[PDB]
Amino acid sequence: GPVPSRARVYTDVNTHRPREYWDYESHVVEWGNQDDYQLVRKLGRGKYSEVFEAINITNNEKVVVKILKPVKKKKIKREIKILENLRGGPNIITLADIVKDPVSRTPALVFEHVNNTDFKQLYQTLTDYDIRFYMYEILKALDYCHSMGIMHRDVKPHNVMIDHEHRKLRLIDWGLAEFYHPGQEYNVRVASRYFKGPELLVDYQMYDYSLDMWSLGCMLASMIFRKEPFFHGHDNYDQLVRIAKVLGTEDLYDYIDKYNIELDPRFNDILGRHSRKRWERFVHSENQHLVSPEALDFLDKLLRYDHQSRLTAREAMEHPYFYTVVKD
Ligand SMILES: Cc1cc(O)c2c(c1)C(=O)c1cc(O)cc(O)c1C2=O
Ligand SMILES: [Cl-]
Ligand SMILES: [Cl-]
Repeated sequence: GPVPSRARVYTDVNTHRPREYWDYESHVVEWGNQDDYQLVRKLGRGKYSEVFEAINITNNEKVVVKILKPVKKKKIKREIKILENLRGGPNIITLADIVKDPVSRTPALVFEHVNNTDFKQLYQTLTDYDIRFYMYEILKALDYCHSMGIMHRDVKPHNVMIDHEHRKLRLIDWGLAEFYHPGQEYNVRVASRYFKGPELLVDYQMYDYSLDMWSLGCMLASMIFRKEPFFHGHDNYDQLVRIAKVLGTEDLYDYIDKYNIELDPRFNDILGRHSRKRWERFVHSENQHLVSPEALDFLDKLLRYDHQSRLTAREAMEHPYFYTVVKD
């Protein structure tokens, strides 16, 4: 059957850590005092949680409270451990506390306040300079978590929280994140549709950090071309067709052939034959100010079928695209 695959970076990071670092199931949670926090306003509800603006009365400071809808104790211990492991890293949201909600009878995670503005609200009106700035900020977070043996697996605009006033950015919702263990098969039902990598859409389970680099490419493509979403499928099948209509079918077959993967036969009446399009195709009078040779070279190196050929976060940080961005 399928050919095995392994990350080309940070391959062995968890194999060398102590069990406690990755054996999240065996994590003993440390509970604070729910009384410290007063909920103020419901901000959002997803499939797995409700998010509240709250205040910590024991210091008067604003926090964000995420009350975990019941899902699976593993997934709850998973997110908590990952957040503790990544706490303090560049541009990672900071878990401040964990308390029991008395009404829900479930864990509530308390995070340090971020402004109520996700990236999707602003990423379509940014200057060329700011797209690069904020991409580099996102890259800091991704390389950090990948270096720590963790893939986010749900990179998308809504999961990027941005304080555009203070030019600050946080990567949030680590509820789908997982520890990378070389040779391990993962669930392909992660990420939002538009941001799903081809590996997920062809049901290839032995994926890695590079999945996140595909989603980041989908965000970049959407910002520089002002097309939201860039790959707009009506379902998971058409999503791959949408990608094929840009990257071409010959490279898709080369990919699945490399990994000895067999597409769903559903694809035969739907996929057709498509050439690789040149990126200049998606440039027009309304986005040309956001497009440059460097942008297009960079995007090209992110948006590749073969998850092994994509730029890593760190390589992405080296790209000439970021040379105009002032570094701290
Ligand atoms: C509308 C909205 C506003 C937010 O501030 C957050 C979220 C949603 C959110 O989902 C979220 C998830 C999370 O894991 C950590 C957070 O700080 C958050 C958030 O902070
Ligand atoms: Cl999962
Ligand atoms: Cl990486």
